[PDB]
Amino acid sequence: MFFHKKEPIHVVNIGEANPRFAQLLLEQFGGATGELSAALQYWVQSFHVENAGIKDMLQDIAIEEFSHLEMVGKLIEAHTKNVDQTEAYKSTLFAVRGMGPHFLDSQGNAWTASYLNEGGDVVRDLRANIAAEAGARQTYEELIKLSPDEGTKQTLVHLLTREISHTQMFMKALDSLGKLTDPFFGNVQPDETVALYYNLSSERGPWNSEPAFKYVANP
Amino acid sequence: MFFHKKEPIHVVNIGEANPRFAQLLLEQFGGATGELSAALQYWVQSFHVENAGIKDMLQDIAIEEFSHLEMVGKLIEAHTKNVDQTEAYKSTLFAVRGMGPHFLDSQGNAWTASYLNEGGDVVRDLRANIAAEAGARQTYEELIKLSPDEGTKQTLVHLLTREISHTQMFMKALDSLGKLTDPFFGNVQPDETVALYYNLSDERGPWNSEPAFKYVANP
Amino acid sequence: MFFHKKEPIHVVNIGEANPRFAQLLLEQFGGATGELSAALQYWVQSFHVENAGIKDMLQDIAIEEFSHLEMVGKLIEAHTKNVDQTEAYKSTLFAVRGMGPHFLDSQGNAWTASYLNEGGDVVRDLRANIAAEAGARQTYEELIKLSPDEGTKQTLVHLLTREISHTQMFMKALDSLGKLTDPFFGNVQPDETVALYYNLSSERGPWNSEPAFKYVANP
Amino acid sequence: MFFHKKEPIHVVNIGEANPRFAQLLLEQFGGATGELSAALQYWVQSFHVENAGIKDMLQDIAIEEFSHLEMVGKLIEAHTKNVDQTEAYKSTLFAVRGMGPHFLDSQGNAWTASYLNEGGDVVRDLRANIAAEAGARQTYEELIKLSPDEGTKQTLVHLLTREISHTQMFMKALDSLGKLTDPFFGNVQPDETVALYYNLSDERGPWNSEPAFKYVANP
Amino acid sequence: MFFHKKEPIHVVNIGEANPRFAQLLLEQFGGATGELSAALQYWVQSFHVENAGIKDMLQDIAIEEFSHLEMVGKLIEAHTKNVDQTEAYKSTLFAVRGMGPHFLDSQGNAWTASYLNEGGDVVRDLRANIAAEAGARQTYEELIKLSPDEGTKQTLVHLLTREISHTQMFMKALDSLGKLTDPFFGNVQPDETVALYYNLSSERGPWNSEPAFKYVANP
Amino acid sequence: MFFHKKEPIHVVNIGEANPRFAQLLLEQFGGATGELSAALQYWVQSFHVENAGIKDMLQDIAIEEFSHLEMVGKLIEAHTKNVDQTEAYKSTLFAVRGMGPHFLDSQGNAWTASYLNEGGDVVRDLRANIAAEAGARQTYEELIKLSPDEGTKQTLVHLLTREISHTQMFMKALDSLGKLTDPFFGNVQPDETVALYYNLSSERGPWNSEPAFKYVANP
Ligand SMILES: [Ca+2]
Ligand SMILES: [Ca+2]
Ligand SMILES: [Ca+2]
Ligand SMILES: [Ca+2]
Ligand SMILES: [Ca+2]
Ligand SMILES: [Ca+2]
Ligand SMILES: [Ca+2]
Ligand SMILES: [Ca+2]
Ligand SMILES: [Ca+2]
Ligand SMILES: [Ca+2]
Ligand SMILES: [Mn+2]
Ligand SMILES: [Mn+2]
Ligand SMILES: [Mn+2]
Ligand SMILES: [Mn+2]
Ligand SMILES: [Mn+2]
Ligand SMILES: [Mn+2]
Ligand SMILES: [Mn+2]
Ligand SMILES: [Mn+2]
Ligand SMILES: [Mn+2]
Ligand SMILES: [Mn+2]
Ligand SMILES: [Mn+2]
Ligand SMILES: [Mn+2]
Repeated sequence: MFFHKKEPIHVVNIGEANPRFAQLLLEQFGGATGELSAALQYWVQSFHVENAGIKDMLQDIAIEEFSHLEMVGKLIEAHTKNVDQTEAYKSTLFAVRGMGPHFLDSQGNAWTASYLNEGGDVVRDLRANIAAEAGARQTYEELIKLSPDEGTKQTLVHLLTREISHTQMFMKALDSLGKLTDPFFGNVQPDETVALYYNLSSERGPWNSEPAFKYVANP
Repeated sequence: MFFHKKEPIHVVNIGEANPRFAQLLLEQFGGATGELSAALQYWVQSFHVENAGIKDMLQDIAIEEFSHLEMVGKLIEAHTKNVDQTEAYKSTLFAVRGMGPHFLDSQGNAWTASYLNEGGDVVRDLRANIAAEAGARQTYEELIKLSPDEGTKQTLVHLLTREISHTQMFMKALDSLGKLTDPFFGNVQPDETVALYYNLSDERGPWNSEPAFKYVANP
Repeated sequence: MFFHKKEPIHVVNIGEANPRFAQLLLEQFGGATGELSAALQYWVQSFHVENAGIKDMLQDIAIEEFSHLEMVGKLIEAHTKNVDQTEAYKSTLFAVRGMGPHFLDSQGNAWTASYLNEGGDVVRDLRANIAAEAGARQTYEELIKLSPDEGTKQTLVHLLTREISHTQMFMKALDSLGKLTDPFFGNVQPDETVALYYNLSSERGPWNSEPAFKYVANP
Repeated sequence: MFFHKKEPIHVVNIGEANPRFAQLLLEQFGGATGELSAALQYWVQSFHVENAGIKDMLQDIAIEEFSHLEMVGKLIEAHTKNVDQTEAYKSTLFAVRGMGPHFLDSQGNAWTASYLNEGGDVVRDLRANIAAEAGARQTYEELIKLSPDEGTKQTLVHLLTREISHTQMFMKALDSLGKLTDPFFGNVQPDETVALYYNLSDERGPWNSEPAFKYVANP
Repeated sequence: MFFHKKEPIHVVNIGEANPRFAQLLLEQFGGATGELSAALQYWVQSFHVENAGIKDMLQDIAIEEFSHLEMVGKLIEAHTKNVDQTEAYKSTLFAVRGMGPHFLDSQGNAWTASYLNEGGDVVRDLRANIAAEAGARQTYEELIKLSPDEGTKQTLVHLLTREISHTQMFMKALDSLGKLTDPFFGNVQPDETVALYYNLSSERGPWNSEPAFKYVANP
Repeated sequence: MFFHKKEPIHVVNIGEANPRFAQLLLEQFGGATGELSAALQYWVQSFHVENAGIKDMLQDIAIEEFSHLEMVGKLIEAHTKNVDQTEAYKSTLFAVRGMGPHFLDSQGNAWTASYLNEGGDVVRDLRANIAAEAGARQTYEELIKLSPDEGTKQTLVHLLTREISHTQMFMKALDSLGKLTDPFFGNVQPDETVALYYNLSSERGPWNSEPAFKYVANP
């Protein structure tokens, strides 16, 4: 059951409204690595996660992401607030889509559920969640490097922080299953070619050397 | 440059043609967790990966996935050959689209680059590659349990096996950077709320408690 | 700020699990007229709705829809629970996508934000919300006509009920603005052709007759 | 059958060519609230609307929208003619896509039938048509305020005017069924929780209180 | 301007309703090779084709494609009407989407303008149209071989026949420009490699023999 | 099987980085007329083309299209590397998506298999390919006229030239089947209306004159 308290976790604080940046910020509202993606991925996973311990974790983190989503939407509201007659505004998608957040990315691409990565075994879900957090932190860094003022930059820092936090949670959820560094899961046992490496593009490293792999220099 | 030799990795060996299974098999041709996704994700990453070692690894694997894509395509061609009058065939999308593989999934959804997860830091790429590898293994397991004949099963088992192989390659690469189990990456320093968990939805675990998290029961 | 209490408003109650129907039910999870659509439309609208009275209404209804979304996801979980070896299951998308809800419709189409209808003046938002409720109720009726058991049929009846409720709320939100039956809004005054009707496909009614319109039988 | 005569409704009268505005104008050619959406939504409804009167109305309007689509297309052709060397033109999608209209929106998003809202009950269709009409009017207003010359503005004003006209036609049709202000439609009888409001997020209103709703302050 | 008389190019007649065939038939309505693709592509091209003769031809053909679209819709309508309770109907997407045509294909994929090939040069446009025609005729043939009855079969045969006609029109247009059998077009001068053929996959034919090509047997 | 050597068809050389041109260049990478469309379309066709000669030709060409794709990627890479701080770069989608090519077009649209035209008959396939080639050459020309420097211009000229080459290959293949100038193909016999031309829009040409057509001046 969903409840809602109106004010956000952190609080809206920006400088002069920056509509051009607000459009870049849509990437974390309606974009692939955005907050809607995280919130919906971890939540839809929880429905088929049998272990109550991890199902709870997914739901806690998911609900937090709904609050991050709320926050980003407020930054976008403020950065497109009372500036609809400026020329900076007129060069943004907000000029035709209206002020405020919209569930699209910075390129105007509507949010798709193809952004999501979930299903089957919990190992896939957790590994997909780790990847989604990596994408999230990445986009948050690029936006911080482009942030208009300081109040924005630090709200984005807090968000970027929580994704590093979440990354740990998922990493520890896997560790409890002993599947953190163990590449194998599922029920299908591998054949004899499992430790082979094919040099199909022609460099050496631990990914193609002993004791981990039998390197095949020329197929 | 690309080069192609006509012989596949493993020759196609199927029982009687099963066009309904052929449609399910499209999940690995034009599906989200499919071979085109793997091939394109790793290859597009190689254009912005600086480490010459890791870049080469991404290309080696990507080229293999193209060859996996070929095998999946040959399986689908075989299970839809000379059967366009059976009622099984007429209940598939192959009846209107034509025999052989197409870049759709099992639900007829056209492949979309929205499936891909890539960009920026190599830590993200490798983590995205590990997640992608999981979903590929998962989908392959489901197809294995639904396989129509033993020859088809073995070909799918080998394909699944290579995803296990690829997972290890990606882990060893991520581990060689010391970032396989280290949640932090990037340039943005974390703040004060890093090691805090919020009970926004009581099940507990290492993701939730000491020594890595301070539990907040009621926010 | 989002909070979550684990158990749903109503309670899971079905008969024998029906995976084929569960797929039809995805229409209200990840479909156009589904619960995610309503929840996200009314919520993203609230960010640019200036009137606090209506902004609150949108948020109340939106949060309720998140709980409807939770409910439908539980029906789908139950109707795909412990049936993964039946042949009914094997003919569904769940066979390859895994058990449990997924943010796609009954046709396997991923949820898109193009489903959403919002922006600009509150009159558009409310009229779009009325339309979204009409679509919602429609799909709920078709599913009720196809429901497997009685416990399902009545959970769907309660959902269909609340959408008729919501329809009223929006209809009364417009009435408070005096824009319920008044076709005009915005700031652009119409020209002289506003009351014309062009017979471009060649029947009469109030939509093309006096006193409302000047009918043009032949352009 | 369809018939086309080469002369548009209003001849194109623009100032100097403005290719940047031409891109914004694509919102009414290949955009969500655009003329193709209106034309196709109303037309596809006519195939399942039983009432011979309403069905004819949908076709009359749909054919007009096709003619509106033509005018928008002519506007876009005019504002992108013989200017492919100006730097304004080179900053638009017309530089790679070619001059003239294309079935994309102002962000380059290909038109998608996901824009359409239709199906089942005629009450839904008309309500979907009213909502669609609102978004069309809204987008037209924004384009009017951003128009490059007076001749372009007047053409857009007339187009906006017809959407006001169409809204009334749809209202009169919905009213003739007694369903313009009546929230109920369909065959499924409502249950016990029909007239109940939940304060899940205190602002009050006719949507929230007596005599139509029993307020639930804390669920 | 557009105009519409109510009877199709010719009477549509079917046997009993076959809703399962109607879903397949959606390919020619909201599918890639369907009538909407043909209509829109040729029409959108007319806005930038400078040859008044070829422009008119495109318009002539597009308007006929609209009439074909109406026919396909009416066939789909007839094959889905009054058969709600039948088990065949319940196995189709019409069960949840409603009776009659919808702008999607046989798989439930919403129609997208990405189906269209157009822009820039008339030679590109005309070649695209010949290709689109070939896809339409191909799809029609597959439907014809799946025909539920004879009345339907003869309608689809006529529609197929008209695509052959259009192909001849487009070829005559291409041939009037001298570009039907001459590959070169545009304003860019080719370099020294225009006659090279690379044997990158390992067969001979006119595509890699003298006089036309310098065959590179081993790159 | 697939194989990869590391150097392209020829050396890629540019001037200074022009990230704004690199975004335009994405059309030939992840765009509709791009190299991925060409590669995948011709390759996927090879799985169902029965003519061993034409099958091999399709494979030969597709593998070359892959090499072109690598080149386009490398051009995009060079034009986006080491220029993060520059204001031009910050105006591009690379600012949020990262340096280098991504499988999207100049508008940010993710690549989709809906760009592909294929299936059924080799004649349909070959005509589709001639059309795809025409789109590629057209796009290349627009990029060439927008070239940032001479090194880039000469690479795009070569790539354009190779499309002219492919067009000749596909034409020779079509001509070997006797279907280059003959519209008819497939297994369905046309009816009595194959030579009719309808003047539905109101010009004359070989597309509607004797000997080929019976012109219907007024339907
Ligand atoms: Ca290597
Ligand atoms: Ca489907
Ligand atoms: Ca908890
Ligand atoms: Ca009429
Ligand atoms: Ca864009
Ligand atoms: Ca409230
Ligand atoms: Ca789809
Ligand atoms: Ca060869
Ligand atoms: Ca898009
Ligand atoms: Ca004409
Ligand atoms: Mn977050
Ligand atoms: Mn997170
Ligand atoms: Mn693979
Ligand atoms: Mn793999
Ligand atoms: Mn609801
Ligand atoms: Mn509702
Ligand atoms: Mn209009
Ligand atoms: Mn209208
Ligand atoms: Mn046609
Ligand atoms: Mn045609
Ligand atoms: Mn090429
Ligand atoms: Mn080519």
